Amino acid sequence: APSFPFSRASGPEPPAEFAKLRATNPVSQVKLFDGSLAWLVTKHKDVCFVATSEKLSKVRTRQGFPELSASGKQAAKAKPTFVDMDPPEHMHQRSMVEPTFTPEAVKNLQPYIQRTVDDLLEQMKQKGCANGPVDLVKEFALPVPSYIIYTLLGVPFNDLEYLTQQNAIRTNGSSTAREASAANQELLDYLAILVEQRLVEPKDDIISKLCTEQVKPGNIDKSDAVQIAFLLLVAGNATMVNMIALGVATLAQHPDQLAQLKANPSLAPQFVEELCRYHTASALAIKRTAKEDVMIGDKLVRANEGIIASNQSANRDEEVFENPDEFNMNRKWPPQDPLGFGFGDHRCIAEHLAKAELTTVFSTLYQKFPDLKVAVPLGKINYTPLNRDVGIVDLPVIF
Ligand code: HEM
Repeated sequence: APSFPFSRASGPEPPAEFAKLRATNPVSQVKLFDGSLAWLVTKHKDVCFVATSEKLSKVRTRQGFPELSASGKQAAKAKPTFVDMDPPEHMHQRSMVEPTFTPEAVKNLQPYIQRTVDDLLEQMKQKGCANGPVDLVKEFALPVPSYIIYTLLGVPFNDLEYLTQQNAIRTNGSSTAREASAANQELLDYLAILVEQRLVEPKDDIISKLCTEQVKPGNIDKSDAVQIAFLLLVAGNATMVNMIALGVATLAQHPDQLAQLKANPSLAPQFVEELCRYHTASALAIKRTAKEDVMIGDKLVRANEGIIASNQSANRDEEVFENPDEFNMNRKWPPQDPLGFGFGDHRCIAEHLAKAELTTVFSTLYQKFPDLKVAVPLGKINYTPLNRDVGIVDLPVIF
């Protein structure tokens, strides 16, 4: 059994194994870092089954849960938030924070999202690139989602830049473990203080809603509110940063489609849909353990065996998406959902917010900067390490 996670085939490409497995052995065994074996599911239909089957569990203290690193094994010891819960606990806690992320709420947020993107683009304009390229990640891709989610949680404007840097340190590939865990403690300590404050004078933010509607009535306590706030911050932020940078790089690689977007900004939604299919930047979140024996394809998965469902592989499934390895914002979409945000009950709570941010970015960026160019040869783009989720570490641009 091959070791898993697989390495990406190159900078922007998925692991090459997935295409072979889809064709010859779609439900197969892989070897995890601790020697244990898990089942790997690669076809769109089977990923959807894994994501919805009531016979499978996300509870991480169940025998066989497929942890992919040693830190995940110890993170499994902590008290769980709703990301690691089964029904009915899952929606009991998820419903406490879902109101901010509904399509209606995200529609109401659109002026603020547009203003945030406009402000940061104008700052980058004023900085200029008269002395060399600027890093689009540091200058724009990182603060756009960070400022938004921090503002939704309740962080005051003056604290945004420091906390944005701390969160980036958490996941930066060149941070030592000491730097990353210090940054992590920094975020937890700040959130605990913000919870104490909003308990005393609530404002109009997510943390205040939790304090008023759940902590004070006693449905959760203040340490749960901290954990839920932290999850909403760290679950999707680095992914958003990567999707923004990957979109710019992808457009630089497909000049004809960038030209269409420049001439019709209203194609931004369709570009975003294809971006989230093609670049599946969170590919290791759909993990389960079997509560009972379960059959998937021609394989029997025994109770207490672990399953990993690759939504990355499913988004390249030739049986669902015609020419899946071509980037084509003008593709015709089949009835089946792309799985960039997962599927079923656990499907990304922030799907609508994430798409609205991405759509705002790509309907605006090239109207503001019509001559935006990646400043290094496209073959020299600094992608994340091949053993990680696809992403871009830095992206020098001129404009
Ligand atoms: C392009 C950006 C993003 C992508 C591609 C993405 C992708 C995903 C995926 C694949 C999952 C697993 C869903 C499943 O188990 O079926 C997920 C879950 C989740 N994501 Fe996102 N995400 C993004 C942005 C965000 C943001 C901005 C936030 C928070 C504000 C967020 C918070 C969460 C949470 C809390 C979950 C757990 C949902 C649950 O188990 O109920 N994500 N996301």
